Parts: sequence; C-alpha cells; structure tokens
Amino acid sequence: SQALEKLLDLLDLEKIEEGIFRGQSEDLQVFGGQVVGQAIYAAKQTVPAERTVHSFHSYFLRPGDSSKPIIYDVETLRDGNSFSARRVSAIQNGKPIFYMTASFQSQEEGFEHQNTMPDVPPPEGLMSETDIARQFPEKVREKFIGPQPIEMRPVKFHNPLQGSVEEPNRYVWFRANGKMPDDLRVHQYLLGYASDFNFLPTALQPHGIGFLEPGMQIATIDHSMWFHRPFRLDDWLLYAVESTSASGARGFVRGQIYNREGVLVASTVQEGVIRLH
Amino acid sequence: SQALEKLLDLLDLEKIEEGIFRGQSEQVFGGQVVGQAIYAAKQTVPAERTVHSFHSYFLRPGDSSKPIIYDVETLRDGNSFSARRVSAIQNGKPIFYMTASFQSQEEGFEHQNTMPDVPPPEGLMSETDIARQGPQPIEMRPVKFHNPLQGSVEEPNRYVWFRANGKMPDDLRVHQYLLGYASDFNFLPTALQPHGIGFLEPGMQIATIDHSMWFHRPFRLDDWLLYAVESTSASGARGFVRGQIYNREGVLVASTVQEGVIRLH
Ligand SMILES: CC(C)(COP(=O)(O)OP(=O)(O)OC[C@H]1O[C@@H](n2cnc3c(N)ncnc32)[C@H](O)[C@@H]1OP(=O)(O)O)[C@@H](O)C(=O)NCCC(=O)NCCS
Ligand code: NA
Repeated sequence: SQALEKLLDLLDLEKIEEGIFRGQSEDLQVFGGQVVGQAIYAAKQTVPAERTVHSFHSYFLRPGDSSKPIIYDVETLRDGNSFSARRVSAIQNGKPIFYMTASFQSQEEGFEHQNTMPDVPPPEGLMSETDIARQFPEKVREKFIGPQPIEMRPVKFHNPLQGSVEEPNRYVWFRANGKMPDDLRVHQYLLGYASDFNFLPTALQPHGIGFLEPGMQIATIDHSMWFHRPFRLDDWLLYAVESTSASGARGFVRGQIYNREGVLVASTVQEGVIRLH
Repeated sequence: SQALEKLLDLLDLEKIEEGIFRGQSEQVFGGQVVGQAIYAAKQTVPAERTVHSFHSYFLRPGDSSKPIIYDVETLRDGNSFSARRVSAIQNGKPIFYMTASFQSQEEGFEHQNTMPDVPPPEGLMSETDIARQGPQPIEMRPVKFHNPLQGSVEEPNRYVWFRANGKMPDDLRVHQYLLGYASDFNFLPTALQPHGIGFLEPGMQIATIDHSMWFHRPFRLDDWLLYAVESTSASGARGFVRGQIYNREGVLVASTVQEGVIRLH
C-alpha cells in the first residue's frame, strides 16, 4: 500500500494555473505509464466534471528526465454538446517530450456489445512477477524486486534477460496493491499507467529476445487507448496482448483489458522501435 | 480511369506556403480529409521518411461545398523518425487534427498474424455489380453486402476486397494517401451489425470521433486488398472498430482503429 499511495500521490498533479500542471517523477528516464497517467490527470482537470475520458492518442518524442519535474500544458480544443477534446503537452527543459490528445464524453446509455474474454487460468493459481523475479540478475533497473504499486500475475513468465521463441501473445492479471478511492477518474489515471506494462515486449516473443538483453533498443513511439466501460483496479483485471506485426525495426501491439467477470474494459494500441544493436 | 483520376488529383494539394496546403472537397467524407492530411504532412518531411503511423480526431463536420486548409506543424526530426501535426481548417475553425510519424525504411524483426479465411475476390461481385442485380474510384467486392437502410442482426465482422479502379503510379506515397482515404470505407458501420440497424436508417446518428492507422508494410492499391473489420465493442453511445488490411497473398499491410458516435434518435 505504500508503493500504491506514492504512485497515486504522483498522479495527483500540482496546479500552476488553468490547464498548467506540474508533476514529479518516480525517479527510478521516466516510465511511459507515468507520463500517460499524469497527462490524463491534467486533461481531466480542464473538462466538465461529468465528462470522463473515453479515448486518447499519444506520441512519445523524447525520454523524460526522472530527476526533474514535468510540466503539462493543456490546450482546450473543443467543447461540444457531448464531447470535450484536449491536447496535453508534457514539457521538460523547454522541449516537449510527449503529446497526448484526449476526448471526454458525457455519460449516456446506448448500444451495447463486446467480444469475449480469452480463456485463461485464474489469478489465484499464479505467482506474482515480483516472486518470480527473485530468481534473477540484476542490471539495477530493479522495478522487479521491490514492492510494486500494481501486482502483476502472468499466465506465462517472460524472462527479460532471456527470450524463448514463443507465440506473440501475452496474458497478465493485475491489480492495485491496496484499496483505491471510490472515484472512477483515479482508477482511469492508474489504468493508463498500468496499460504501458507487459505491452510492447510482446512483439519480441517470436524472435526470442528478452527486452532487457544487452544491445536491444526498445522504445515506445505511440500509445493510444479507449475506455469502453467503468471498472475498478482494486479487483483483478486481465490484459490480453498480442503483437499482430513487426517490421521495419518497429513492433506493434494491441491489447484488451477485461474484468474478472469478463467485461471488456479498455483497448490499447502501441507501436515501438525494436532494434537489436 | 476517370473517377480514380479525379480522386488522385484531389489528393494532390495546392501549396499555399511551406506547411500550408489547400484541398478541394469532392458533408465531407472522412477519408478525404484523412488522405489529404497525409499529403500535407509528407510534403514537410525528409524525402526518404515515409509514414508509418498517424492518429486523428474529428472535431466538426466538414462542409463539402468549400475547400479545406491544412496547416502543418513540425514537431520533431529525430535520428530516424519525423513527426508532424496537421490541422484541417474550415470557416476559421479546426474540423480535424492529425499527428503523423514518418520513418526511414529499415530492416528489422518480421512477423505477422494470419489473414482471415474468406472467399477470394475473383468470384465476387463488385458493389456496382450488385447495384443493378456512376463509376467509383475504388472497386469494392464485399464478402457480404449490407443494406444501409435495412439492418439485421449480424456478427460484428465485415470483410471487403478493394482495388483502385485504374492503373496507379509507381509512387508508394500516392498508394499510401489512397489507402488512407480507403480506410474510412466499410468501417464504423460494422459496429451497428449486432443491432440490426443500417447506418443510413432514419434517426441513426453515426459520426467518426477518431481514426488511427499503422502502415506496417509497402503495398500496391492497384491489386486486390482485403479489409478485415471487427467491432470489438459498443457502449455509452459509441461504437468501436478495429481493422486490418492484407494484400492478396496474405501480407499484413496496415492496421486501423476508429471510435464513432452511434445514436438512435
Ligand atoms: C522518439 C524516438 C523514436 C526517438 O527516435 P530517434 O531520435 O529517431 O531515434 P532512433 O530510433 O534513430 O534512435 C537511435 C539512437 O537515438 C539516440 N537517442 C535517444 N534519444 C535521443 C534524442 N532525444 N535525440 C536524439 N537522439 C536520441 C539513441 O542513443 C540511439 O543511438 P543509435 O543511433 O546508436 O541507435 C524514441 O527513441 C524515443 O526517444 N521515444 C521517447 C522515449 C519515451 O518513451 N519517453 C517516455 C517519457 S515521455
Ligand atoms: Na491552455
């Protein structure tokens, strides 16, 4: 719960003025997920309280410096009858490191359908990523050993230091380490953050290269997400990820996030650079 | 051919300044704006870098009677990647924003999923064929033809073969603008299929919110391409679709994603 509380406090941004916020970093380059979560927070502050995020698109232009604050500038694009759109610019040292555009909608009942949650083993029968990691050794990028803000339980373990040729699919159960506030928006920031884990490295699976192995350049180029339905992150959710394609030194992943009842919560898409040097 | 020739010209934009372009319209079709925006951005990019991705939002309906201005901001020029943001302007307002990324063609890891098992395009009737039982710039051979005024409960999947009605230039950039244009056809309406409602039914409000695409691989639009569309979701008066585009040999060439308004008045 301390890990979780630290993260939540980090995604609760400092207000500088209307649509100008300042966020601190985890410190331990900055994690894509932190920027995403903070960007969502920033944009949501500028939108009517009722209109909650339903989608965003982002490009990652530069690494963030984890030792320095990030400013989030929020541009008002349009407030229509239903939709409010915003562009978040994340700025450090006078340069943009990341842009997000996001769209918020007034709740309303409408047409309802969804695909099916893939058939996988429940989380009660799986080890956590931090338990499996102990065995491995390490670089000193050790977000694998400490207590984590989010518990990850993979259906199949993928050693970041040693790949094995595998199908380009990954399934991971996950959940906030602590009880969350009763406030959908905070669950949304956290989910955006969480959605950048166990994602892009899926594209390496057929090639049998672990994402931390020496000389492997892996970096996110873009990250987009769609919040289909409400959810809570203090109960188990499943991230189903496939990499439908790699080419041109790039790797492409799509994800779908389901609650334990099988409800389709969110969908994600990301392309990154995947280059063995 | 004729209709194809006028589309291609209408995607070759009038240059007003560096990063400012004017495009004629054919309300506007989403694909036109998309395809035009891609031209705009590509003009401001180093020669060798071709588009590998873009994201867009639709803010306002585009008036088809008037032209559209495409303003382009230069966002970054990196070691390999260049990024630009296009604003499409009409009546002094933004109707649409796209950010797009361009990269050098480079050799890397290769894999792809597998093209759906569908009837080949050679046996299939074109949509103009079906119409009797004017010329379109792109020939469409649907696996299953839908009636925009009559829906019936169908699975949230749709498969359409398509091709450029005419011989195209040996210029990947043009094939890309055109694929951009094409990607907005036989897409968002797939979301209505589980609901037995055609998109052109009375009281059906259907409008693109966002449209994003990834150009995984080179291709030609003057040979047959399959658009494989699913709607994995619909909720809160929106509908969500994902698309994948394969060439006739099963090569995955592009992916797409759009969310849209779908509301019954
Ligand atoms: C945007 C991105 C694709 C950069 O692309 P690029 O500058 O064209 O980089 P390339 O793919 O050619 O990178 C290769 C080189 O760039 C260098 N590089 C890294 N950051 C750089 C920067 N800001 N400017 C210039 N070069 C950079 C690397 O050291 C690497 O060395 P190499 O040429 O020997 O391989 C990507 O690498 C990136 O930086 N993404 C953002 C990072 C991120 O996730 N940030 C999270 C916080 S927002
Ligand atoms: Na602002």
